[PDB]
Amino acid sequence: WTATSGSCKGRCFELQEVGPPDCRCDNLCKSYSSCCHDFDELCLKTARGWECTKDRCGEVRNEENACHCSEDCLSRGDCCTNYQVVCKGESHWVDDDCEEIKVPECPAGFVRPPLIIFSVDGFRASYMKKGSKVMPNIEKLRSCGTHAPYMRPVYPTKTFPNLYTLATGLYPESHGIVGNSMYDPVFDASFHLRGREKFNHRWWGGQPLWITATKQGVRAGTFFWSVSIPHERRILTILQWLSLPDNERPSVYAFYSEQPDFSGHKYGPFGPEMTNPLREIDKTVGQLMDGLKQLRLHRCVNVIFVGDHGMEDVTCDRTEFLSNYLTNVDDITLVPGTLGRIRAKSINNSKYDPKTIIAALTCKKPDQHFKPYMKQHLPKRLHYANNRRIEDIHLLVDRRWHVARKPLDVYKKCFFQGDHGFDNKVNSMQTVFVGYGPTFKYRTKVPPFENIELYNVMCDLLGLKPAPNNGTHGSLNHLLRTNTFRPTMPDEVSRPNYPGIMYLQSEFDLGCTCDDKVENKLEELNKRLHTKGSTKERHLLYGRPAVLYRTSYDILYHTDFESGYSEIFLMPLWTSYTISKQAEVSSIPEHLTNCVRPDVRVSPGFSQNCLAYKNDKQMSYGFLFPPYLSSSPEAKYDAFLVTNMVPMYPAFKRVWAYFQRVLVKKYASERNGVNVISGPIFDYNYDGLRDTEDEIKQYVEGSSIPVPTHYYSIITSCLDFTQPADKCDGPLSVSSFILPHRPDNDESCNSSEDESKWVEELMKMHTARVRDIEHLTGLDFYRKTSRSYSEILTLKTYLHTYESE
Ligand SMILES: *[C@@H]1O[C@H](CO)[C@@H](O[C@@H]2O[C@H](CO)[C@@H](O[C@@H]3O[C@H](CO[C@H]4O[C@H](CO)[C@@H](O)[C@H](O[C@H]5O[C@H](CO)[C@@H](O)[C@H](O)[C@@H]5O[C@H]5O[C@H](CO)[C@@H](O)[C@H](O)[C@@H]5O)[C@@H]4O)[C@@H](O)[C@H](O[C@H]4O[C@H](CO)[C@@H](O)[C@H](O)[C@@H]4O[C@H]4O[C@H](CO)[C@@H](O)[C@H](O)[C@@H]4O)[C@@H]3O)[C@H](O)[C@H]2NC(C)=O)[C@H](O)[C@H]1NC(C)=O
Ligand SMILES: COc1ncccc1-c1cc(Cl)c(C)cc1OCc1n[nH]c(=O)n1C
Ligand SMILES: [Ca+2]
Ligand SMILES: [Cl-]
Ligand code: NA
Ligand code: NA
Ligand SMILES: [Zn+2]
Repeated sequence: WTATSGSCKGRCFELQEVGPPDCRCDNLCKSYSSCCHDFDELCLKTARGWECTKDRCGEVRNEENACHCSEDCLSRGDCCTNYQVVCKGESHWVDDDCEEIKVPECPAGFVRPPLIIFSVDGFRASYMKKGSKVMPNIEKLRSCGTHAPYMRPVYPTKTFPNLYTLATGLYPESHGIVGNSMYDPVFDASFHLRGREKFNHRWWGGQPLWITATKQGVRAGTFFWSVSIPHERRILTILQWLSLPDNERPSVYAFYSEQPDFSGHKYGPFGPEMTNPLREIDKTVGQLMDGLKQLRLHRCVNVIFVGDHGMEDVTCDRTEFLSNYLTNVDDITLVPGTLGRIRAKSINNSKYDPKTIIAALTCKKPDQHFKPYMKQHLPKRLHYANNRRIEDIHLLVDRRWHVARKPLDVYKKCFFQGDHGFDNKVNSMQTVFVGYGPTFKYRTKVPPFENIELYNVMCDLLGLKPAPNNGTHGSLNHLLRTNTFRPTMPDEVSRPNYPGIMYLQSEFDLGCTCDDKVENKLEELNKRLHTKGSTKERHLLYGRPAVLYRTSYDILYHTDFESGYSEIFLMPLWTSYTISKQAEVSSIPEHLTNCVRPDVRVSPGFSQNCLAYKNDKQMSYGFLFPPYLSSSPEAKYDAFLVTNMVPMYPAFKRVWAYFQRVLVKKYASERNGVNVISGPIFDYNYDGLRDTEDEIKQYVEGSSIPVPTHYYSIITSCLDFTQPADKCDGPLSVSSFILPHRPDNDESCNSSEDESKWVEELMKMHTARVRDIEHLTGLDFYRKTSRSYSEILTLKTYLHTYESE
């Protein structure tokens, strides 16, 4: 109950929310049924519209009007935004030349440039070029300021997950808003876009920007606008707050538009009907910039123009139905549309079986337009698993499609022509970023980046210390003219051992054999130097990775490769090798087919053993440095060391062998040499972070050899591919992957074919950032380069997407 008969006189859009059952005059009151009786009359004035006209200039103040053209309006801070244009012969901001903003030019009393976040729903990245003729204000921001060709959203590419990621710097699995709809079984409560539970604070984790600012003594305006407040009134309210006294005035503000998303759903991303919502958004931008210019703030405020996600063509006839696959459709609940999430209709049914649901959905029709996953098997780049609100069973839906439970669900709800929510690497889901102001660079283009990075930068723009988040702070320093954050490299926690020859062959009883006793001063001194690190400058181009946790490991040098060997996990944590453009692929010789050789630098007690693999009928093994790429018949023996072996399901070895035998050489030819770092990942609790030894759920049968959940590779070369990877003077180029270590290839519907028709497709799906691998391994790469650390941070956040242009 709200005693809604107090008054909003003098309180309109008050910044603090007052205590119930007293009535509220803040923006949110509309959303909560809680506004005072006179809110509309006082706070949502509309008389005479939003623009000054020649006849209103100098008019007698009339407090009924939406905005004012009276002589006193500037000092009252409540002029219509085109006041100076219509009445004082001023130009619109969009008609002025741009001029570099080298320093903030702010009114007396401003302690820091304010930040205004102008957020637009469904603003697909290509609108910037395609709609440029109808968006002159936006185009001036973009061309004069700092812009990316696009910004990558988070998955699922829906409004609530993305805006709350913008606010917090966190992945949806960590902030808790994992979809536009949700069930939380600890709460036993549901979350819906329309409705009231969504306002309960227990949905919303992390620490959003407005809370970060408030805790650190910086005041914040409204971020969440009640839907029925018109855009013009949102703009005027921001401008009025900017005229408050210094002690009362917020330093951070947000505007939000539900367009162009609302129209895109109805008409498709490029429907002829889309031109008008883009003109209208541009007009709102012009209103803000004219308002800033009147307040003399237009060379003082930093403005961020940002989208939450794009928009794809999607119609009702592109709907797959679970009822075409499942006979038990009534025992399940599906969250439908551009992704699928499945759980049991009833937790009292112990015959509900996730395993047979998945199998019933897997490669069942020849052009099937979605793919089922246990959430832990989703591409690690999605970071979409470590939350009780994400259902164990997930469906990744093809772009342009929907999934629904039953046909009745689609027609008892064709209306829509657009939708979004798909995989965040899809081109149509990409959105926009422009930064304009004294703290941003002038006429500068930056490479695409992920929206999880913006929270750090907004904190930098406001002099705030960010709460812990998933951005990599410093990776966006190149956007900024000043206020950069000067990150330092994390310190190494464990230093390596450098073991020499310490064991005789007969001390090993690992059940391994190798046909290797096949018998010189020229090349006995030569191979001693190789074991000592003579070729390490070739194979370890960017320094050794730092180990950032406490552990016991050895560095092992070889002619063709260097590794960091873990005495705890009995395998390398990383293996580094460089393949030049000229390098040759050879085969594994016959007499060496099943060869595994004890490593006399490493004790039997810290080694894997072959018997375990023999005994384990499901588990085979592979090698981190591929024998196929050995530099000489004699160097090839190093590749069969027991210290280069890792456990691999036979199904996975099909993938790995193809990568090693074909793809590495292909990349080396195309990129002019590559450096490769490969290794295992253990993420049994699917949190995106390295497992400790006591978290491992699977071992090679009868042994202490832990089984990786994934295998990674980081492939680095020169960005200027006229220089070979091992002799690169300038910026680097990288691509990486984190391949799931699975006992079948059910994920790949064409796997019964030759690896050349499916393997590279699978690796592309599992593309990764170097940063994703760092989290999963506790390693820190690129420690010794000639590049600035900010540049290296940007390189480590790069994702190679395999989308076209
Ligand atoms: C992306 O960035 C984020 C932020 O940096 C990273 O997430 C952090 O990960 C840390 C490690 O996993 C984690 O640290 C833990 O904190 C626990 C205290 O947690 C509360 O307080 C924080 C801080 O204010 C708060 O943010 C948390 O909020 C979570 O919980 C509620 C749900 O109830 C949500 O509203 C909210 O959205 C958020 O949920 C998310 O995180 C939790 C994990 O905390 C997940 O379970 C959810 O699915 C969701 O994603 C909390 O309210 C603390 O309890 C932990 O301590 C244990 O582990 C330490 C190791 O130091 C051990 O020594 C201790 O003994 C302790 O173990 C004891 O408890 C165990 C579990 O009950 C028990 O098994 C043992 O036997 C012991 O008795 C731990 O330090 C931190 O909370 C999150 N922060 C956030 C915001 O998510 C994330 O890792 C990054 N991702 C990537 C890929 O890099
Ligand atoms: C789902 O976003 C939110 N949820 C809860 C708190 C705040 C935000 C939020 C956060 C940011 Cl960073 C921005 C830039 C806009 C936001 O909300 C805008 C909004 N107003 N009205 C409406 O419907 N939306 C989505
Ligand atoms: Ca883990
Ligand atoms: Cl959703
Ligand atoms: Na075996
Ligand atoms: Na298959
Ligand atoms: Zn939408």
